[PDB]
Amino acid sequence: HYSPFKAVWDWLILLLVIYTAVFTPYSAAFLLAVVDLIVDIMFIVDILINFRTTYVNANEEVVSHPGRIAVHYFKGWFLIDMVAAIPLIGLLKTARLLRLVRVARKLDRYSGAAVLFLLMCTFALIAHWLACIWYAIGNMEQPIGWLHNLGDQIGKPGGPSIKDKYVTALYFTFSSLTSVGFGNVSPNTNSEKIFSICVMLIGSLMYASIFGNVSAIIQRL
Amino acid sequence: HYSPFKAVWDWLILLLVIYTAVFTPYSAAFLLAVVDLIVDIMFIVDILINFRTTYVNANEEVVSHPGRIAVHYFKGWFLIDMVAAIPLIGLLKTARLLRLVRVARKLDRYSGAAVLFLLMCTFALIAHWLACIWYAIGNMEQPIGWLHNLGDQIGKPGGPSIKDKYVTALYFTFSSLTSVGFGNVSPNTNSEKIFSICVMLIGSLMYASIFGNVSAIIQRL
Amino acid sequence: HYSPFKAVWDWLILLLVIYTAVFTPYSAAFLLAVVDLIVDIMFIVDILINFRTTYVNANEEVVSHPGRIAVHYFKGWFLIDMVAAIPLIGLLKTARLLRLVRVARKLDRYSGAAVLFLLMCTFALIAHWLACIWYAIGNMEQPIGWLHNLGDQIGKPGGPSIKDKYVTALYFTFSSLTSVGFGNVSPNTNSEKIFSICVMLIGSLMYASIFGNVSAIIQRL
Amino acid sequence: HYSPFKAVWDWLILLLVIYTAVFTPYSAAFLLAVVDLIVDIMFIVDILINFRTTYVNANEEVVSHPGRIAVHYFKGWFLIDMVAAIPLIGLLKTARLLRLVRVARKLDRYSGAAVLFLLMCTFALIAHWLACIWYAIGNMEQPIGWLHNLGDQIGKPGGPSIKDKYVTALYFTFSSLTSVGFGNVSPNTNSEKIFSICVMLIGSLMYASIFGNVSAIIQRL
Ligand SMILES: [K+]
Ligand SMILES: [K+]
Repeated sequence: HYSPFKAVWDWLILLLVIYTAVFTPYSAAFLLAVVDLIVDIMFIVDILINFRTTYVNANEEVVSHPGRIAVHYFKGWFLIDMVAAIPLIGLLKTARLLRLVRVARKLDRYSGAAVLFLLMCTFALIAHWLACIWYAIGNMEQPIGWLHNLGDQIGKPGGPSIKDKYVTALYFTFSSLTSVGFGNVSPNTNSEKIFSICVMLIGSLMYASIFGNVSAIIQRL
Repeated sequence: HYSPFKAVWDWLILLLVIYTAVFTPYSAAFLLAVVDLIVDIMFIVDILINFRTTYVNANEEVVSHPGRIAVHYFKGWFLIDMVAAIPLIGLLKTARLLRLVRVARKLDRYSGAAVLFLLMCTFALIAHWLACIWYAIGNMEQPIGWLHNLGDQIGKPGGPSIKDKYVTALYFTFSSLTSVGFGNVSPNTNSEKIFSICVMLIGSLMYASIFGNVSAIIQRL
Repeated sequence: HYSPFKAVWDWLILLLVIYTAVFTPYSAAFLLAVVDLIVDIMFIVDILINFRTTYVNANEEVVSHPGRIAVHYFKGWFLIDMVAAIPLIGLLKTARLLRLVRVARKLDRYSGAAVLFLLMCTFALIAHWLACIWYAIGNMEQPIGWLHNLGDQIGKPGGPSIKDKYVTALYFTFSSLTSVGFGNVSPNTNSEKIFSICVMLIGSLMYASIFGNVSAIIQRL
Repeated sequence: HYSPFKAVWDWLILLLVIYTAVFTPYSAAFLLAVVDLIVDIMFIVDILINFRTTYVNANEEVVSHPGRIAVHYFKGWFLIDMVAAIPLIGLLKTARLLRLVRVARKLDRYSGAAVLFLLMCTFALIAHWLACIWYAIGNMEQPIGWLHNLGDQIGKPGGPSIKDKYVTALYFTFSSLTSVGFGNVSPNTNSEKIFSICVMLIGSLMYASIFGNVSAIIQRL
């Protein structure tokens, strides 16, 4: 768990965890090109590595005869990892998001020089998820909305391009998160306004917290 | 005052104090369904408990013969509690708001794990009260306003639904409090603009103070 | 300089200094009702008190024979105080603003319980002065502007009421200072936009500084 | 390197470095009056001074026979300084921006009384560069945009004045940087919106960092 190979491959599993975290909601809510397997099987490769690797107990160091820790990993958590590593409504691919638990246990690797990028990227991930939810709402809530008005802000009532309908949603989520509100996008229906209240509260929370933290990092530097 | 029964029932009296604080202004300014008695009488139950409970003096511990502290509670404060616990213009139900004093004396119970939720909920309560005031103003100031323009933002000039006319007011109060100002709602008349100056000042005060406090809590964690 | 009479009268001279500071620019830029003399002569009363009062030197305590300190006050600063206390273009009444120097020397009186109100009131004074400047600009810059558009936001192209044309300017200055920008007021001409850049910079400076200070006060409490 | 002449002339080279940093992008992206030479040759004057001046080694003090440090300056960095000091597409004048490196090595001169102005001026420089980029985008992205709409906000579809088309861009960059968003300017096309996301992130970063720093300076004072 501390070899150069283990270290670099763990950095790589974080990289591909970021990859899946940013590419599963996108194609899960926007698209209803063969790079899937190289990571869907890399995760079970990681599972087997977790089987064969070395580990430290509550006070026991790394031990030989590597069979004692497999049932221990299964007793700690393996079912969630397994259902993560499993390929009409095939929406269950969203369970792949459980790969986030992967970066919950190994934070001793990354916990100043990297935390800044990590905070900016988690802000970006939060923005991505909220833009995904906003697009889901603006597409589901049909019998006037915001997509109707985007259809006139850009002269494409048919249907605007998907790059446009995603970049605008990301723009709006950054607007509401960073408390600017340019006004070209404006929640107008009732579910929109309730989501806007929710996102304003979540902004006042997270935009304040992570940026107090980044100011603390700057001061520590 | 320190039994498990006393503790849980005090948490419950805080819960129902939040209940009344959030449900009296609402139906007091928006509505001019039998859950009233179960708390209006629970408050006088609490009064009798305050009579029969045990208490500590300036330096004296809890004493037997529980009759010495009743007149002492009456000398400290009982008239406000009594007029709180009392059922043309029956607007006097707003005096029920005095139940807030109930959570003024027992803050040693709640003063980190709960203070975060308490701060978010007091921000929500402030938002609720200011949205109530805004609705009162937008309904009273008649001979052009903001409700007139909401009648066109949502295609309902008659009268919009009460859920709509409340969710928009809460949306606007969160907007002005968190300094975003999406622009779909816009104070346009003179009393509106004076209220907007007042709320901008109260925002610059409270939005700054409570969030400095929440950043301090996060740092302490 | 330390009697109860001196103390209360100094608090009163601060009160009337606030009075003149908030009522000279207003009627100096908006109005081109006999309460003027009671303070214009109270200032020279204060001058005579400064003559007759007691004072402490660099190391010398209060001395008898009160004639040694008059020429000393005249050597320190008396000409500015005199030209302050003096009644076609009589715009020179703006020199009365020099009464602010009066509260520059006596800050040891007020320097926590009062500093909060003092900071809120100096924010209000800054808002007042900037709204005065904004009204001066919107009235002078004539050959499309913002007053033209206010004439349609409120159905009064003639001329809107002075209370309206002042409350809107104060609203806009609070907007730009507290970084909300509701959008009902919008700088559109070139001098307007240059003033807006200036006020945005002055906001980013002062709104940040005074509110860091008020957070520090809250933390000290 | 520590004479009064050296000190004042170094302050002057910082002044003219600010001059070139603020006047090269402007005329490099807006203008496609003989004050150029007096500084373009002053920079190579500075080069010769760096040749002839005195310097301190890792531990060696200033030494006589001033020929040992010339090749050392050439080994440290001279090619970038030389290509800085060198006069169809003559866009290579943007390489003059490398004069910023000049104020990278001599920060021990300026590192409280001056840092405030320096921070305000670097915020102004960032605003200038971003307004330059915004103008470049709004002029290049042709086959609806923001300049089209400015052509109606100010009644000049032809072409608006260059002072107007620059003061508006600086206004918008201050808006997006200080998180106000008055709404008179509104990104509407796709490249505009992507730039807006980028600038909102860069705002949330720098507007927070430099103003935490200015609050720290105020507290230190
Ligand atoms: K804002
Ligand atoms: K805004």
